[PDB]
Amino acid sequence: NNNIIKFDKARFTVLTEHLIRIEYSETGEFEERMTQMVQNREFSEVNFDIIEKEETIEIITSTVHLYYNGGEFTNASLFADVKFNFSVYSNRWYFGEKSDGNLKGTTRTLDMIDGECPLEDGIMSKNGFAVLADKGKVLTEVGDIAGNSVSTIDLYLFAYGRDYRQALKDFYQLTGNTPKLPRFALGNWWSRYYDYSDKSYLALMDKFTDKKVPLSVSVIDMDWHKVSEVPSRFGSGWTGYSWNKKLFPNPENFIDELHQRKLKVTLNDHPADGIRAFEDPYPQVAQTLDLNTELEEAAKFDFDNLKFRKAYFEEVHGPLEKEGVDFWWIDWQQGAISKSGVDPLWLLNHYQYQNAQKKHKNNIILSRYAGPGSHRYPLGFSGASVISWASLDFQPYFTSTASNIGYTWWSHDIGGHMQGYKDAELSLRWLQFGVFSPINRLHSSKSEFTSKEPWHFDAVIEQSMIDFLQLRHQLIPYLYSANLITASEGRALVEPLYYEYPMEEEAYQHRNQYLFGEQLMVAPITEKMNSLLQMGSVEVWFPEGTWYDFFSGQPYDGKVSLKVYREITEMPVFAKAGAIIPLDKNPLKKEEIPSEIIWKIFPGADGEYLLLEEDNETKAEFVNGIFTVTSKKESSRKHTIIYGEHEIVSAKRGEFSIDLNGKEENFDWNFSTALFRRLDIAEISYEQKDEILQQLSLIEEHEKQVAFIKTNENQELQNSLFELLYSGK
Amino acid sequence: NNNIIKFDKARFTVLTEHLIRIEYSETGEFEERMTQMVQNREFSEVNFDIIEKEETIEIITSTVHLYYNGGEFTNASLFADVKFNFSVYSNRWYFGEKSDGNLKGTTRTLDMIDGECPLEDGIMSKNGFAVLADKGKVLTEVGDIAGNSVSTIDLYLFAYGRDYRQALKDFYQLTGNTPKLPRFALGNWWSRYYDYSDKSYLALMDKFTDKKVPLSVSVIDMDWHKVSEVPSRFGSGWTGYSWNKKLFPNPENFIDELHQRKLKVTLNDHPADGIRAFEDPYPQVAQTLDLNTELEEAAKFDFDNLKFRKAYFEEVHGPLEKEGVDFWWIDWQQGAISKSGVDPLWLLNHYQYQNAQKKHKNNIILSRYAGPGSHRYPLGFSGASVISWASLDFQPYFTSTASNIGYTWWSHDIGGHMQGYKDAELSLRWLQFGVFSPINRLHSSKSEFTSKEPWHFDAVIEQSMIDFLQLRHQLIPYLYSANLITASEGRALVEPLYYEYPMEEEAYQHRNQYLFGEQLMVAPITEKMNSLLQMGSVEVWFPEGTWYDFFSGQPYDGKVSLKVYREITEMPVFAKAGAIIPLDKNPLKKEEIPSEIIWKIFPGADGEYLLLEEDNETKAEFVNGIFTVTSKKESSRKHTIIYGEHEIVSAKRGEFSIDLNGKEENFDWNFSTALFRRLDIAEISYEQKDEILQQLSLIEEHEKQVAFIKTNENQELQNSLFELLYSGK
Ligand SMILES: *[C@]1(O[C@@H]2[C@@H](O)[C@@H](O)O[C@H](CO)[C@H]2O)O[C@H](CO)[C@@H](O)[C@H](O[C@H]2O[C@H](CO)[C@@H](O)[C@H](O)[C@H]2O)[C@H]1O
Ligand SMILES: *[C@]1(O[C@@H]2[C@@H](O)[C@@H](O)O[C@H](CO)[C@H]2O)O[C@H](CO)[C@@H](O)[C@H](O[C@H]2O[C@H](CO)[C@@H](O)[C@H](O)[C@H]2O)[C@H]1O
Repeated sequence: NNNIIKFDKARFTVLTEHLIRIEYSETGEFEERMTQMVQNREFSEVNFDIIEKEETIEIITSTVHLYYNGGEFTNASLFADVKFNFSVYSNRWYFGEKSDGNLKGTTRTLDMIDGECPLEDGIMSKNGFAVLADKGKVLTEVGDIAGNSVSTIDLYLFAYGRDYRQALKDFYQLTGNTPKLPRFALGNWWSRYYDYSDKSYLALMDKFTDKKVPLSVSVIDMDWHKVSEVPSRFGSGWTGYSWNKKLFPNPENFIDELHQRKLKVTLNDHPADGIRAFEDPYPQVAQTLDLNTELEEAAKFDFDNLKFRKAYFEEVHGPLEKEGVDFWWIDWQQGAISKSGVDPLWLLNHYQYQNAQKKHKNNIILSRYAGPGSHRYPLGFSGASVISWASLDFQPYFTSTASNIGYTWWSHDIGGHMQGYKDAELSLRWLQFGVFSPINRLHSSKSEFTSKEPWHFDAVIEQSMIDFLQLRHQLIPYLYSANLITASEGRALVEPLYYEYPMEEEAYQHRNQYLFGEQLMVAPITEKMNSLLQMGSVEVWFPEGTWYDFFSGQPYDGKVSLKVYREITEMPVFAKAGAIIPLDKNPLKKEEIPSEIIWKIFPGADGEYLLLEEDNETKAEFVNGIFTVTSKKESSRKHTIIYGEHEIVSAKRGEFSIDLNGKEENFDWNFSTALFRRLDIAEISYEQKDEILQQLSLIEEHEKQVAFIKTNENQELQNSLFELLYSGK
Repeated sequence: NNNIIKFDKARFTVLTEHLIRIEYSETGEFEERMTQMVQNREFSEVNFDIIEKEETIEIITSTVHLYYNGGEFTNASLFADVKFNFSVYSNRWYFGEKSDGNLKGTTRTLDMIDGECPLEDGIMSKNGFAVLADKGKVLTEVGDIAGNSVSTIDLYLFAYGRDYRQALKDFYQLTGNTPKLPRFALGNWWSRYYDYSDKSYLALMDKFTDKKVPLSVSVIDMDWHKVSEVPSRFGSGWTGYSWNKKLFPNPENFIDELHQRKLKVTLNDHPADGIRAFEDPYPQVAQTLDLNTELEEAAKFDFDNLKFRKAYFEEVHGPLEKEGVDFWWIDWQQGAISKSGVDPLWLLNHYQYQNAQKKHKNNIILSRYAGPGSHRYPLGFSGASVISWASLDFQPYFTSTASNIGYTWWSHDIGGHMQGYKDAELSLRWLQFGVFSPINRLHSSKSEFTSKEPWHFDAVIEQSMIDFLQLRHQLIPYLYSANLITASEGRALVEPLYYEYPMEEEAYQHRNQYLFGEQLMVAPITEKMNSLLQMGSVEVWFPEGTWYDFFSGQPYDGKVSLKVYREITEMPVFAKAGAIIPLDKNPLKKEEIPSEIIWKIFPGADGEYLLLEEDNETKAEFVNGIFTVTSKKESSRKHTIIYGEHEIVSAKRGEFSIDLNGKEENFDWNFSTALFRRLDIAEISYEQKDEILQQLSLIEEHEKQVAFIKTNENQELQNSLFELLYSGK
């Protein structure tokens, strides 16, 4: 109440020094209930100043002057000056107007998108302020829609400057934290829009095992249910709740077989045509909803309706869950229309996520983005992207930017969904990105030609895809720990560079570069390789410090912007001196938590990593060359230590300390080996290869080696050779 | 009343199983009067089902579920599911929203359009439903504007699936059938924006006769009236009702001369500046309308005003009609503004078409499209197209698509109106299309360089244009019979392929291909010829069956999509085995109905043709090789029979039967002659011509002749040779 100020028909709540709620009420009553967006307005007390006159009020915090001159809210009556100098004259908010600087957020879907699409604003701005309008309905205490707010205007002014992480934390305090994901969500998912039988689906799952590809999730797409068998008088077979008995004669037994293989099972649900008279559950639903069965009255989709929702969860989903379905893929594409004015997609995500908690702890959905606050209902499902280099090139930027509206669990169709064109290299680059994305779900539309099975491709592509898919399971400990940090501390797994480096202009100029947890920096390659080099490339910004390629140990002295080149089988991922990354030593081994962890240490600085698990916390410390591992609880877990290049300790039990000061710090990576490899794969003249190898071996002074490559007629070859020289300086 | 259901403030009329009127009234009174669009709501009783509850109503027909949940009509309150599966999730109509699938209709005009323009929706959809909003004013019983409907929302839900012909028939039952055209409308029209005198206009008409070009209509454009002679204080000379006496010293005598030549006469009327004080009829109009003549008060155009309309028809048009003007070219381009909110173009077409019936039976106008229902006022006048290949390439698609809103008598300026560029081949291809279009009106803007006279061009173009212009008059019996079928059965002369072949995807992929009556399929060439081939081309979809080129007898086995090549003098027109096409044997002969008919029979199947005339019906039957001609009434008419290639019977009177089983079925058309001609005109190397002729003569097996042409370095030459091989298979 000390942090609440009324003036004329407005109410101002100073939630933090940098977050002010702004309300208008014609009725003099202001809204206390939660909304679709807002779950909590309880914040600790803060200091601020007021200048209140007859006709005007000014609220003053450490970061903003908010002015209200009375009357209806207009661009003239309600406005704010930030106490920052990030811009020369973009430091003022005017009610109902847009200002420059917004770093954007996300959008509902990538359905039908070939490359870039427009995004909605987020809460982050380079100029230090953003306004988030609450246009949603009020909730009841139990979380049903209650109707219109009595605050007919309800806004949140964010004035955090470039303290982006704190803005996001306080956003999560206002809108509710992201829930914890279950560990199974972080493994590889198999999905394909393909009319598998029980037999061919299990045969494929057993082929994954034979091929050494680990999976956590078995998606079954819409051909699980009747499609062509639906009489046309009912409409299409898009919506379905009845097994196709030719393909799945015993569904519970088939799901039992996936459960024996330690897979979680989800089915595609297209809800929009509801429960029509041909469906297996229709007799029960018709009885519950008092439908006219002799006129074959449909139970039309109506998620505003309590009785419909109950029948949907209990009598439609319920029997399928009893057969063993673990969680729901809500695949909604039929618009934003409802009686209530609430988006049916929001109603589905809110009510289905809540219903999923009844049968499994920390359960998920898979569904499209439903607006600010819908991060409460993971996972995000971006949908039917066009298969193209342009779509891949948009996706890292899309994924990191989404953290700016707190939606940090986007699952993209890895390799793209539909249409587009075949290029095995595009498929491989997309999988590299997916492995370093929130969720790694392989999926494809209905084409005989778009399977994401590694063995679809040639032996080189296949082996690389298998390697990356195994790496995803090696990363599950790191991902799961980051997941618990999202849930408990409001930190995104994927951060734009500018979260960590807000004052570095280069942190705003590398759209596809991101931080992946706290220990890794990713620069995916999203452009087709230069055939003369047989290598793809990306311009990488290296912050201040010593950086190592995560895979090769190639070093880079920051701060620098440097074009980096990789073969199609290799991905630019970097770790700082002192980085500690845990890996599952046994990624193929079915076990709910790893029996063995590899501690991968990057020499040259102190470091620390906290491994959060379901029932433990394990701290790895690297201080003055001493590596120490301690846990809250004891276990039989065996620890492996890799210090730079070399395995130091193999499968050691319990807590321990070891001195690595007397151990080889340097990786093997060396200029001459790397130079020989780049020249050898290049589709260039042998006389050019001979001369470059000879001259770069003979010329001793680094500045003269660089002068020699500066004369090369191949401009991209110059850049590739320059990367090696820079790493070898 | 059994087919009428009221619920809340709505009224639902089930007109057919597939056509439901949807009304809202705030006052509880619903509209029974006709509207600008709707002339008849009397339909035979149909069966349907209702589910009526406290708060909701569902109407169920064989093809649609219409739902209304009460309150104001919104996208949430009023919606419909079709009982079809043409799409996966585009089977629902939402009030006020657009869905995918609409096959489009037409637009007001092609004025100033170079190629394509956007079209309005029609009543046809690939997904099986369309909504046609009635936003017009109510009429009185006699057909004057009465003001606003009491049904403040008035919609027609069409749910015909892909039964397009039935949708159009029922549209014509709702909006009124197209009236019969007079036979004279179906012949060639001469028009040119050029300042002819009486003498030079008659000299040109006599030159047409000398050149063996038949004409039905003599258009006189705006230089008939005063133009430069109008004092500038009155504004421009665009509007005029006073003969230029230098050019037309005795108008009645000049119109008498056109009447002696068996021409119908129309004048251009630009109505928008009304009757100003310099006009010949102004003294009479001023007296009737009580104008201030000493202040030279204009009788401004006001078609909302009963007295203005009367003075316009009786005192302005009346004297010109007494001089012999047969019908009015209404040339309105001055906007959609009126006191009433009724488009002045609609007021002109409605009232002028009605007034034209006073002096001639089945009279016409010539005017732009005035919205749904304005098919009641033929003919359509598309206006000032840009002269270009792009404009020609749009026009067949434009013409057939218009049938989807029932506007089936579009008259285009043949050869294009204005601007654009000279290409004698474009002029010739445009005339080919015009001859197989609803109306063949040659017209051109004010340029010394754009006359459509055949003898404007070189001897090759001239002779081809004369041949096509004579063909149009040969087709008048077929056109006039189709005209009576439009008027009596609601079948368009020009149909998109998908009317006949709604389930064939290829019927939606050949935009410029159409059915022309029931016996002919047209694929106009609308792209400049390939100079290497000296031939133009179009990809033709041949439906199942045996097809013949109408002109050459070249055969084609359906179903196939095949690129076809024609010299600039030849047009792709096709007839099925069993086709019977009547032709006027004496197209140059002035006679109100043909004294001789050629029955052109395509061998290989049974067929039938009904020739409807002013005062007769003649049935031609081809059954098990027996051709029979019978008529309702006897006449002196002499019948000629052409069976494939050969004239069997010459000028035989009365009813008769003849056996053609013992007569040569095969056309002369042959691979070797056609191959020699294509190679001979081609601007390619003689060594290539020599080798193709030699190899295609020597190689006996059809598959190896195709393999030989597959090696040709000229890709289009491959396609041309492949067409011949396919026809010769
Ligand atoms: C894609 O699906 C279409 C189907 O609609 C149908 O036409 O069959 C086609 C194959 O011949 C198939 O390509 O396109 C639609 C329209 O854009 C999408 O809605 C589909 O994506 C969604 O549904 C899929 C099936 O459940 C699912 O795998 C996707 O993840 C969904 O986004 C798309 O596959
Ligand atoms: C064309 O007419 C213009 C005239 O407006 C005037 O400027 O003289 C020009 C020649 O030097 C002439 O080209 O352009 C206008 C504006 O777009 C159209 O309205 C004219 O078309 C209509 O009027 C014509 C004359 O009656 C008629 O032949 C057309 O059929 C009408 O559409 C167009 O000719």
